[PDB]
Amino acid sequence: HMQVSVETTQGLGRRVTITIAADSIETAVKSELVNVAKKVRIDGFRKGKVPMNIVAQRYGASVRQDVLGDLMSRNFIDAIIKEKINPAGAPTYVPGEYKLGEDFTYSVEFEVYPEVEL
Amino acid sequence: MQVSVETTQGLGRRVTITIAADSIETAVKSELVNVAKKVRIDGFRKGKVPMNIVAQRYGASVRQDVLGDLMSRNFIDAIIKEKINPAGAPTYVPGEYKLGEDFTYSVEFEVYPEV
Amino acid sequence: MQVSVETTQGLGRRVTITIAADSIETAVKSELVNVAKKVRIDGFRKGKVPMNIVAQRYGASVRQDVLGDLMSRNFIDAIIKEKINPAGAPTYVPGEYKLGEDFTYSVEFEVYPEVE
Repeated sequence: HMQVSVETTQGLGRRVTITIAADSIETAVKSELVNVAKKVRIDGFRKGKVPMNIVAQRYGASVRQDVLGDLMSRNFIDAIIKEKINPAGAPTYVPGEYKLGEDFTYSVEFEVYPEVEL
Repeated sequence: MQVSVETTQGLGRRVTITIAADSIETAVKSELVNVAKKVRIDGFRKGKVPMNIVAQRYGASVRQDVLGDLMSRNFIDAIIKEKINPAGAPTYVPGEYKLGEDFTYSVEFEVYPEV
Repeated sequence: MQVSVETTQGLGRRVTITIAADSIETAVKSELVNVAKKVRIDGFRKGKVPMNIVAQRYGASVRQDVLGDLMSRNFIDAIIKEKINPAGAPTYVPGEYKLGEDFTYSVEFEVYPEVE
């Protein structure tokens, strides 16, 4: 399951629209934050033992951004493999609005390769 | 409790206090949990809002309120232990706050004359 | 808790909140009861100091403590209900406090700009 929509725009053009579930995002942000916690040190303790509420407060927004970008990319690649879509050149990511704690939808626009003619 | 009491200057007095970082985190966590029970997020109903979300959005605000609450509570706990009390409005002189670190501050005020 | 939210200028916002007089009195009385439990002074065993003495000595400090606490909790409750998110740390602007009366104060801060 993923929630993917394919569209034909014009000519060799296509558009893939994907919605990432809020819980998938939260799970990703969670593990990324624990990895980031391993890198932070604060006088009062030894590196890596910083309280999660502190790491989330300070790095949550940046990490949430990183994760969104990463998930958009990974889900797109999985989508074209499953849908057997062959992009030509570099695709363009068209992100939707992101609402904290909610599902996230975006589109990816690109041209595909025409059938190899010999 | 780590308290320091300077004394005298025409009844004037100064109490410097240092709050444990852990004490700070416990208050913050409790407040954030309260917040997670009140926040409503569209499409989400499975229990309280995740803490990473709450800490990110409400962390700075909740932590500032918790620092003010603790400065006050600890000053009171301090004077109760030092068997003394202010005569006028106390002046809070905060030190630098460093995320996740012990916090130190001072409180200046006067006491009623005795013999 | 009466709440009024308004724009000042640009991303600046002001939330004005009024705290009921008895919400304050109830909180003050409760904290005074807990302070009495901790106090051992003026010849009395711990927790047995007459309330008139506890009030005369720590009433003012308790009042200050409770007001600050109520201002914070009421602000947070307010931004949650109004669904407005401060970009940084909020600035409190208290009104004048009249013992036994309602208390109105304002909180100023900026919101994040629209992503657009």
